[PDB]
Amino acid sequence: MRHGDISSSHDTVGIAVVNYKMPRLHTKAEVIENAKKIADMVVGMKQGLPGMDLVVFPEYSTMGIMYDQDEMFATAASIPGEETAIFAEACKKADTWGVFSLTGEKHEDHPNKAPYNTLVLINNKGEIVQKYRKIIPWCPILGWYPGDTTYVTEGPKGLKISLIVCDDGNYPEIWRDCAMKGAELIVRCQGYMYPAKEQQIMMAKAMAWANNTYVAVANATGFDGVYSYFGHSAIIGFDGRTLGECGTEENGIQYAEVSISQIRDFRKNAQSQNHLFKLLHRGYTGLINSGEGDRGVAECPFDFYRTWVLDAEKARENVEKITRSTVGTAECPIQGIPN
Amino acid sequence: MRHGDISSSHDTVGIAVVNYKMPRLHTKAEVIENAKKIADMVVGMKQGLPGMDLVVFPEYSTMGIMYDQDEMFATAASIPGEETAIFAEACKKADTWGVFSLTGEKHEDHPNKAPYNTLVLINNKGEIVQKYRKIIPWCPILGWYPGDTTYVTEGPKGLKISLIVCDDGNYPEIWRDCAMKGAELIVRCQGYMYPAKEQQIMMAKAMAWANNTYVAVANATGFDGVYSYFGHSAIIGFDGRTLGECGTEENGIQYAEVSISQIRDFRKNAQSQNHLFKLLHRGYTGLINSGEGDRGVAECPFDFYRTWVLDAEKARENVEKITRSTVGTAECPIQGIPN
Amino acid sequence: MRHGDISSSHDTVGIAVVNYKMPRLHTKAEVIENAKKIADMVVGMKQGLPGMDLVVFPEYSTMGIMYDQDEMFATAASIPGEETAIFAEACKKADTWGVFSLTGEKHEDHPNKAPYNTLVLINNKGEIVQKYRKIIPWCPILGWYPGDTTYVTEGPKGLKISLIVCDDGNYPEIWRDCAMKGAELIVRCQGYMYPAKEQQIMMAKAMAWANNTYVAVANATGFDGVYSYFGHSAIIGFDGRTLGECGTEENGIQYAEVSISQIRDFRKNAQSQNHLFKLLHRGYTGLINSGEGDRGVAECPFDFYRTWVLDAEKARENVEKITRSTVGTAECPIQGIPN
Amino acid sequence: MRHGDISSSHDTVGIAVVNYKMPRLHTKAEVIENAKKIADMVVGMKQGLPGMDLVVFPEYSTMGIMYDQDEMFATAASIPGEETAIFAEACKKADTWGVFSLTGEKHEDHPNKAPYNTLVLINNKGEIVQKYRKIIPWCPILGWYPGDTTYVTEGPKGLKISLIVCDDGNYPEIWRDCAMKGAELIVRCQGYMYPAKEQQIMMAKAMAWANNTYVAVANATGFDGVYSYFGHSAIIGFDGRTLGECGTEENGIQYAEVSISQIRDFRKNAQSQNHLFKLLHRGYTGLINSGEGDRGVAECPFDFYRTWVLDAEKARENVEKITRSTVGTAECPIQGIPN
Amino acid sequence: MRHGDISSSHDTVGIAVVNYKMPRLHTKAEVIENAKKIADMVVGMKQGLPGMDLVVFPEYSTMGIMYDQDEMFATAASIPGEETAIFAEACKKADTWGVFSLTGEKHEDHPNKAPYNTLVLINNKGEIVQKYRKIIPWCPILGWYPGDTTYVTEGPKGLKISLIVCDDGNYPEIWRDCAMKGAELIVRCQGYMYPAKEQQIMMAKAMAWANNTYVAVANATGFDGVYSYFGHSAIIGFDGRTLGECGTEENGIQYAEVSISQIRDFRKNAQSQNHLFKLLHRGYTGLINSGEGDRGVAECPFDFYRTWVLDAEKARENVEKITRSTVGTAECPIQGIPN
Amino acid sequence: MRHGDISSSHDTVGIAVVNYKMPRLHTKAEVIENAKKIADMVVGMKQGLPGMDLVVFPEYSTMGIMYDQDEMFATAASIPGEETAIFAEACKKADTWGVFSLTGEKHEDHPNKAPYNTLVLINNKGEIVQKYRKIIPWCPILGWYPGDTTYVTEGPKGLKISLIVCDDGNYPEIWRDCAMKGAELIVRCQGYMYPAKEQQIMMAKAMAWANNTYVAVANATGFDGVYSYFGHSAIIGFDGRTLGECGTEENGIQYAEVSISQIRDFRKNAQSQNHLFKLLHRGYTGLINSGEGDRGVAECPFDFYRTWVLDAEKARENVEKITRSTVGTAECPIQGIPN
Ligand SMILES: [Cl-]
Ligand SMILES: [Cl-]
Ligand SMILES: [Cl-]
Ligand SMILES: [Cl-]
Ligand SMILES: [Cl-]
Ligand SMILES: [Cl-]
Repeated sequence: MRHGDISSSHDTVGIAVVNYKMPRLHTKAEVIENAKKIADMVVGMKQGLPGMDLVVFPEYSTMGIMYDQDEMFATAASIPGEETAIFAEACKKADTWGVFSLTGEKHEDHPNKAPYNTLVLINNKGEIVQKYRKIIPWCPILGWYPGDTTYVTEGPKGLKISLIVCDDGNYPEIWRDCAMKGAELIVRCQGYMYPAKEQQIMMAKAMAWANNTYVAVANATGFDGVYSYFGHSAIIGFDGRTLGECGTEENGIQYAEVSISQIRDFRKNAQSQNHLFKLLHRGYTGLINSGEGDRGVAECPFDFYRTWVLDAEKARENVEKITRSTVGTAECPIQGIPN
Repeated sequence: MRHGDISSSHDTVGIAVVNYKMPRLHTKAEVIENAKKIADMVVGMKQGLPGMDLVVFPEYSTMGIMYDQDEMFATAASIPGEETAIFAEACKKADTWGVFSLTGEKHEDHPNKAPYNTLVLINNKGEIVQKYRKIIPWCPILGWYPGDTTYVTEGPKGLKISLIVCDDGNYPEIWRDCAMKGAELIVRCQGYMYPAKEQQIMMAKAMAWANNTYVAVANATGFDGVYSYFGHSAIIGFDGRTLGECGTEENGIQYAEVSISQIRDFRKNAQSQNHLFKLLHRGYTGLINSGEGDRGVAECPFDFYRTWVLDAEKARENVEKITRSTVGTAECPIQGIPN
Repeated sequence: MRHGDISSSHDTVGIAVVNYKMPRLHTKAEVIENAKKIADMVVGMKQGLPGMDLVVFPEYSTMGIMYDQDEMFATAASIPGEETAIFAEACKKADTWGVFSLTGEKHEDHPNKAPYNTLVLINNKGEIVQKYRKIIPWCPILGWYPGDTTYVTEGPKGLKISLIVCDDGNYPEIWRDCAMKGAELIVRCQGYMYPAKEQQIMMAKAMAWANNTYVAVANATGFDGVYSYFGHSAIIGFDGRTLGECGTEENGIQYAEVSISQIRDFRKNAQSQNHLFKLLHRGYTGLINSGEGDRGVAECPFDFYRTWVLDAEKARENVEKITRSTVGTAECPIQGIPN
Repeated sequence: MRHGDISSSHDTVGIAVVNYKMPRLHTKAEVIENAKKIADMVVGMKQGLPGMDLVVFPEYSTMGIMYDQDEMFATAASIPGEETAIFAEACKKADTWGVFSLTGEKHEDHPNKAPYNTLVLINNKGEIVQKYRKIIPWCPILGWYPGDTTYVTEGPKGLKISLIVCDDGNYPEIWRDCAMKGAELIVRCQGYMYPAKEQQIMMAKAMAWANNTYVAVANATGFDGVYSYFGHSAIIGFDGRTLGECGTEENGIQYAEVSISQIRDFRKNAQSQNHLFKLLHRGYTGLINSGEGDRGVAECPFDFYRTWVLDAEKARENVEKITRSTVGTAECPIQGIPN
Repeated sequence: MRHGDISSSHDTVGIAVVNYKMPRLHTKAEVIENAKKIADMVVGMKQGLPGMDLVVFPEYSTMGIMYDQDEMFATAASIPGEETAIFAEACKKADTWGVFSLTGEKHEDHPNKAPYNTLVLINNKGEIVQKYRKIIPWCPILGWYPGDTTYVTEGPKGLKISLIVCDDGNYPEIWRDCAMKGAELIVRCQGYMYPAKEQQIMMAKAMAWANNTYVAVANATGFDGVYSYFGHSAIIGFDGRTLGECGTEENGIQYAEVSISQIRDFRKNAQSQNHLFKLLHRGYTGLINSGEGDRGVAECPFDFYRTWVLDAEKARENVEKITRSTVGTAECPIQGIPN
Repeated sequence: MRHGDISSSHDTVGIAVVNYKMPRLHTKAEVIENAKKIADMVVGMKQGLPGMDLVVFPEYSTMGIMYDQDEMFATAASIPGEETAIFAEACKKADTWGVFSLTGEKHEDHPNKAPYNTLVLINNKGEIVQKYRKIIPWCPILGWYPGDTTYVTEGPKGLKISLIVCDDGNYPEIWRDCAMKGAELIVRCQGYMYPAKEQQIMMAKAMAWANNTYVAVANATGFDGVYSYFGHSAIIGFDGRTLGECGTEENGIQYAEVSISQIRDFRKNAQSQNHLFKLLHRGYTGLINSGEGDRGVAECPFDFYRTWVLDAEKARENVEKITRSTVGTAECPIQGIPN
């Protein structure tokens, strides 16, 4: 967990995040060509950053956003596929792992159902070792099919990695779920448009802190005809302190080294702010001192989570009373979203 | 949700938070005397802040921290009790609601079990309308008995309020639980010692954002013989933007007006960042466009929460593999905490 | 007054400001083509921002700055004219109001006198409902003819709007004049070049505060051969708090919702910082308590304003004693500016 | 205009501002005693700050706020008087000028009318050379009689000084009036209570910028039984850049040197941001280039100021339509303020 | 190098810095009593911070500043002495090392020569293991005798420590000298008065960065009759990033853990920003590629340092041409300083 | 030392720094063409900035970085040469001095040895008046030959100027050396790639402060195939306060006026923070008061500098014990760098 150098050591994983300029594309050939610009960018960056072990690109960075449904279906990728092969070759040539975005990934029932929004982790041998499909799409505007699972994978030098996408990160539950599965780095790939700039920068830091985990964020830049993307790609320590952060600049890069031993030492030895530990041993000093065992309490005291797990439909109904009953609102109508 | 004025309107609740100087006390009489200084402070503040409807004091602000176990047991309060009556009279005289700290509140099995760490909400008639016992004590150092329940209560002008204490706030689950029960303001009362200053200031904003809720934080100041407390009491909008924030100054005050209609309008009409709504309707545009109903998906996709609710002991065991097996660590031993 | 979402409600006006890349143009045809890129940008933005009711572009965003006098005269627009018609069609198609820049607008005595520097407000039916000519040109460098009047117009959902241009905003008098005419949003369109970046960002916030008014600022970006423009387009609450702010990025966008009811409630019910009210009822508590009526004092106690209104030439003479007597200075001479 | 050193030169005036802890006093004797603590503080500060030429104390720093009307009348000062003599002796002994607060200053019709809220500038010979009575009292809460005039006085080393008080500074008109009378330093003495902290810090900088003038602010600290005061005393350059700023600390001090030659050079030679000059020569390049003289335009184009000067009652009536008709509001009633 | 927790591990040294309130003292007995308040504070802090291995107090924190020469001579300490014994006992009882200030330390020719300004490092057995006398006193105002040597000592867990005092830190040479002697933590103890607040906070970070070293700063707070002290005690990583920082609050505390292995790994493996290494191997890639050996260049290319070492009097003469010839200046005269 | 205006006076030097977009070039013709774009940019900027006396471009701004050794050798410049003549003509036409980058400058033994990395200062007559070759190349990645000398030259209006390059600035020694030779402005030209953004911005301010000197920094922007450059070109006062700073934007410009008389007044009259003076008169008040002369002490008390000057090889050996023995590290190997 240290920032400023271009090197990395046997204890540290050199992570680069890219403020990749959002493409405005329409055909399969254009996608392939942009895939190759990414590949070239990986190989070039490696020459300047000899310590780079992991390079991260934004959500949508391969296809752009395919606003047109037909173009969406026509460019949807197979995984593995030609785009992933282009990326795999760059990771091999540059001896780095990478995180890349396929939007869309063909549904099992393509073209009858919406594609997924997917990330892949590719290792330095070129193999796909995690495939993550976005669990919470950025509705209403965006129409991908929801995924249903998080993953943790052994990454470079053994660092445990989970991937999440953009809007997923707004929900503390997903970062918790990944850290509780043992993630040591959560990578959040986004195509995060203005308005919500200061709140997203803050949310990555607050989630790093709350879950005692390293966080890397790669966010898109530029204007694509519809949205403008605010950059601020960043790498954050497990103590919630920023390592380095880009500004809004197109094809900005940040680079930091995260220590494997530091996060393991901390998760073993921290006490007051060992949040993963504390959550499942509540009140331990109190119970010891009251003669009731030395484990604290583990039981979940939060009715919302008890209800959500037992009766998802009742949790939904409860939220609808606080918010609204239909996915759309007549005060700000959107075509194909009912109100 | 607006800051700068000392007034309040029929739509807005005037909230004051107090950077109360941490007391260093030892006897019941000293506690009573300090209770009366708080009462006087409420009545004085009301003369300068005619819009104040809710005043908030820090965790420990009535007793200080009773580091000595015997003094702890000897000063533990009854609720209702003499301290609460002193506070109630101030709220009546000043025509304000208030939030006050009793640390400890006698256990049902006093003095055989550790006291609770408790907050009360008192209305402007002087009645106790919520009593909250801290669910996650700041172990290892602090030895209160854990509570087990959150609450939502109708507050001034109908604003829905939940109370949480200090270390509770480090855990996104509790803010979620309160907002999902319908809280519109979460009040976090703390005696938050250095070191973790910048991370706690940030966590309140990030939780306001993530849960679309107003947040008020009152934190202690000064040095009490053991800890120094960093202040930065604050009131935050439901959009994650700070309304006003104190510095580290002793007996600093901040004051802001929060709109009842604004938060209700937003929870009804917001779309992209209606996080309470979205969490329980995932992928709605995707499913509509794939011919699968117009509700999105509600089911909980996060294994950690499924496990925690079904098998708390397995969740505990899983965390212990990532962290450590005993509540204490031999690398930083603490008396009465095993390792 | 809330930030983060892409929606708007019946109470809120969705405002988008654009960090539009400064064009470098020379002919009428080039102007028309760039007018059409703006039009396309409006229509695209609306697809991503369903709540947008008002879109704002920078000063000079249609023509760029015409540094060459002949090109200036040759591209000067008629209002209404072909450029305004292009904009009007976009506002209709996207169902939004907009603010656009014509620099220059032909003088009544074109081409014998310098053109105006003008803004138009176009409604969602495509009609021009306010035309504002810049009252204080950015002399010495820029050579437009000065306008002489501010305006207030009913805007989207009834929000009252006034327009001002760049250098105008450096003068607190103009923001006051607009707010005192009843403006609820002042829109400041600028092509604000480096150096003065931090002072202009601050001045918009301080004027929002001082005049209890919403402010939107759209500022240009990029380098145009002469100047570099620093962006930081922003939307600010009437309490002086930023809603959202761009960085320096080309074609950045910010978006925020401003509440109609919130600003009306405040102007009716605020007391200590009701600055519009207070300025014309000075010392009201003092006079009441001294037996002298319950209105305070309204009379203007400031000699400068009394003099400026009665004897503009004497005010000028007075300033020249404090500054200098000629428009130019021999220590930094500029061609055609005498010293 | 330079910060960091404790020295001053023949070109620079050494200014110290004091975050003076707000007193809580009740009798004339207590006032006298606190006057003497201020005097001692001046003399001590001079030993550490050999360059100090001007020392500034907050509004209310001599009496505190006399919330009780009888105590108000009983402690009201004569000017000159015993309190001023105590201050005068310190300025002589320390060879410094100073700015001190008398709240109240007996009305000409004492005790039949409310006292003024007054500042004095005392020179290094001990003579009172400016007496300023607050033009805009902080109504509703505070009940002083309004003054009606600003002043400019020759200060240390010839630096021209004007004094203003707290709430006055919220109104850009007063800073303009002072600068247009030739002020080179405006001193703002305040007892500025929370809430409005960030807006007041910003307003001093924005007024320094807008009026091309040095600004010094001394603000009170601590809690006085009613209000908490937020400090942040500061000295600001004429270019709007902070020289140095205190935090919220009790009896904090800041010290900076302001250059006499720098501000005179600037007011003579600045061009684009010579705001005092520009306001009264609008459109000069435009008129020259349109064949209409080389002076620009001086006439006041702002209807609000024309109306306020000609018909103060009509300006009042106009504001009341935008705000409210009575000084008080029934939604937040205050005793003795009608609604 | 991680912040937020109260623990420490076998790899990390728990450092606490104290914003100690500046005493205003006059006799030996008062000094002894304040020495005992420090001792009590160490022991109390240890109960809240079980990981604390090193506690740091500000310059002057034991005596205050003895402005009166006779009181200076009368309270000057012997080292070892009664004050050091009081501190030693606290370090033993709390099992911590500490850094304490003796101002003055009797000169070898006491009372015929000015005392030193001295820091001691005391280990957890109570032994004094480093004594540092300030090399660059804060002239003109302060009159201590200059020391002439820096030191590096093995500290807790083997972390190498050097001590420096206040004004010393303004000079990059001293931090370099300590790091080049092998220091891994430089501790800067200060009684750093306003004005220069933002520049000193920045200088500690910039020196941490430039010398690849951990830095801890303890600075005094409050007002002592002469000066006000601005706090902002801090602990900084070797990468220049702040771990934690106090505000201006009296008796504020910060606490952070610095890793022994992290700084050793970095000094061994960093490349682009291994500044200690690079300075003495300049141009290594260039020389290798030009066929001239693989060591780069070590020779000192800076004439100032060559001159200062060879001919200190010529270096002095050279500086006097750029600045002034006498220690005092007639434009700001100070008694006993000639001009 | 003042910011905001586009003018300059007989006392002030108008400095512009350029966030020049890093070129990606391969041949001599491409270099010449880009040289001409710089020339055009100088002439255009002058039309908008009539006060500009000095314009500064980043390191590498003429050639880009020539990553390929053959292209490096093929484009290496002669000085004077065709590129310098292109720049000289622009400085004449625009009546400005300028700072330009030649990377590489042919070695005396070209093409047998690596080129230098060089800056030139060109006056407003077009003459080269300083040529500086980088003393500390950014090894390992970059392979220029090291220079060995700093220079001070009379600049516009007599302001004394020294030039330094990028990585040089990480070493406080070089800024000291220049200021001690009499530099009043140090110009740092960089092609400073991410990661180290916040540390470099801070280092320029801290060096301005520590050496009582004006600083101008021009840094590159964009992505060049290998690195991304972070901009933040800036001009800083001698008191360490930023005048103006760019963001990350491509071809951003900042402009500020630095006063000749202000820095001379300060270096003559400052006392507590006259760091150039103090370093060579240590302990002056102490010695005077101890009867030992009125000059303080000049001798160098820092063993590292004594050793480095006397025995560079021993200084090297000493550093290698703290860091490592070879220029390369096997944990992060780089081709042609041994380990
Ligand atoms: Cl999505
Ligand atoms: Cl607790
Ligand atoms: Cl203009
Ligand atoms: Cl008042
Ligand atoms: Cl000293
Ligand atoms: Cl280099």
